Amino acid sequence: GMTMFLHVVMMEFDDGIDAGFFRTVDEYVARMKRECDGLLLYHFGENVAARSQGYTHATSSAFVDAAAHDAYQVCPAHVAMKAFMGPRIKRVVVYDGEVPAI
Amino acid sequence: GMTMFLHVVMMEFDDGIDAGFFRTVDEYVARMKRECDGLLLYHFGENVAARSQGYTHATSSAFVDAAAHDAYQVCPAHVAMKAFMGPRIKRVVVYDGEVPAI
Ligand SMILES: [Cl-]
Repeated sequence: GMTMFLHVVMMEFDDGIDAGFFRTVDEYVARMKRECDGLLLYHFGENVAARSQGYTHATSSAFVDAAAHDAYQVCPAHVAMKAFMGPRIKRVVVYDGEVPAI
Repeated sequence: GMTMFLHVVMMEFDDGIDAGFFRTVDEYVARMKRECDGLLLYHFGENVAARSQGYTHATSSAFVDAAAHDAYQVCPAHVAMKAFMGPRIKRVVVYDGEVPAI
């Protein structure tokens, strides 16, 4: 298709998180492309920008379209990840939008 | 390559921006896409996320690798783009990261 839907979730976590937290997140990340439809990209990692503003990590994702991102809401890997990460997240900021493919 | 460098700049603009501001943005961006190398994606658009935190627009971009993003930072047409937009930007936050290629 000529476009895709980008969804980027920037996050600042509690200071208590450990390597274990990230190990479990990565396990949810792994389930995601297996389990959700229309997912082109799905990654969780460290923010290396200078002007990160305290947001140290992000989930970055691209879907074939906004409807695939809508369905991702009940993707069980995602419902589960959200429930897992939620209590440890201090702040988030999100960018969603349609962008050219590639 | 297996990975690409993602670069997302979220922005809120000043209340007093002029009527054709976004068209001028698009002009600088177009000139920049003509002149600067190693871009896999570059889009300036509206942020449609509910959790936008008031960051109404973003630039989203992907480069072949970190070196290509490094060359873009110093691309004269990119520098010009920043000189125009900077004074109209009220708030900015940035995500950079290496992510799986699409
Ligand atoms: Cl203006």
